[PDB]
Amino acid sequence: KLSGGVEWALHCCVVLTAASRPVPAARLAELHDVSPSYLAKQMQALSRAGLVRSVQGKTGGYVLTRPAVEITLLDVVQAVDGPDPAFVCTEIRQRGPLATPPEKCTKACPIARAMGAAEAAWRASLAATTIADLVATVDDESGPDALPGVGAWLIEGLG
Amino acid sequence: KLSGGVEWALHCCVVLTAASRPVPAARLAELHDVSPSYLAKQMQALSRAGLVRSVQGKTGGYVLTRPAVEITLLDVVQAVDGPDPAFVCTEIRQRGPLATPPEKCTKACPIARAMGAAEAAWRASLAATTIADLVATVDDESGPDALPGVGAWLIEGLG
DNA sequence: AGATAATACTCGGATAGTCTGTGTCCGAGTCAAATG
DNA sequence: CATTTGACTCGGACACAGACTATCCGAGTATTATCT
Ligand code: FES
Ligand code: FES
Repeated sequence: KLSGGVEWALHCCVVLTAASRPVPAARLAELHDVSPSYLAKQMQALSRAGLVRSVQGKTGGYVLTRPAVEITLLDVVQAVDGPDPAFVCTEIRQRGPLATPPEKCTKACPIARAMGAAEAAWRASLAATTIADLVATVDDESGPDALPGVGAWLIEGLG
Repeated sequence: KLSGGVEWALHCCVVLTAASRPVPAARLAELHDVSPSYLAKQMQALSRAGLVRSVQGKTGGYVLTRPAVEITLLDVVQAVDGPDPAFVCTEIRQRGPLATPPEKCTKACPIARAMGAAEAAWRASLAATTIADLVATVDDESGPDALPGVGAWLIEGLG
């Protein structure tokens, strides 16, 4: 099972695409009724991964670092939910009475290999789609004036 | 992160191929030095999915009910860790001041879409592989006499 | 007008509460045997 | 050969943990209003 908060961060990435100004955490927190503190924690988890930049001062907030096309889903999932792979091999082939010697274990145990390859196919099929593809499909479906309209609501009265 | 106990159950899928007689959890527990109780819990979790049969009595144990070829890795992982998906959409687009109305909510959020497509590819890479590929690769690499040999060790003194 | 110091707003990590695993346990049920 | 015992099996119920969730107050900077 994976973290729920990832959606919170990802639904912030999508809205920030249409935001030309710096936006403070608390604003987004109210933008979808979430613990302002814990969204701010998620933003810290993104600032650590150098995905977003955190400007200080009166006109402070969070801003996208690189263009929307170059940010893949994989980068987000790896940054937030935890970079560690999902399945881990406890190496039980080297435990018990019939422990395979260190001479016949030149290859990885086919179970581990298959599961790893599956996880790789997961994260690859995830990485193929970017945030730009999503913003293009949302301005295709939910109208091209909705997302700029939200981007305009976020910047209402900064100082 | 995924449940550790998944590996414990999946390494047993191979041994049942070589077990002609009923084999109880405790024997497998020593077969890879693991919690006899906690492996047994995972075995019960798998028995509930109706993959293997658990027979009680003196010469009782766990046996494969249906052929090894029709049991994919997908069936095992979903049985043990839980069939519920890892990622969960709480529908945050209908909460807060800028809640997407219940009229623009005909289709599933494109984020869910991408995450689905990724997990689907994951589960597809799980379903493609069977137990026949596992027993074939272990008889290909660690010799075709290893699997019958361990299957025979399991049956050493079933009284 | 320009320099300066008060100011007000915002990141950042350090801090408690709660929730699904993780490990363990003993009882109900069952078959095989030992026995008259 | 029927029966009693016996001991061995799984099944679900019981504590412990690391981790996710939610939250606080301290560090840093552009606004800004004043003072010369
Ligand atoms: S030793 Fe862990 S997958 Fe085989
Ligand atoms: S509202 Fe949940 S994935 Fe977009």
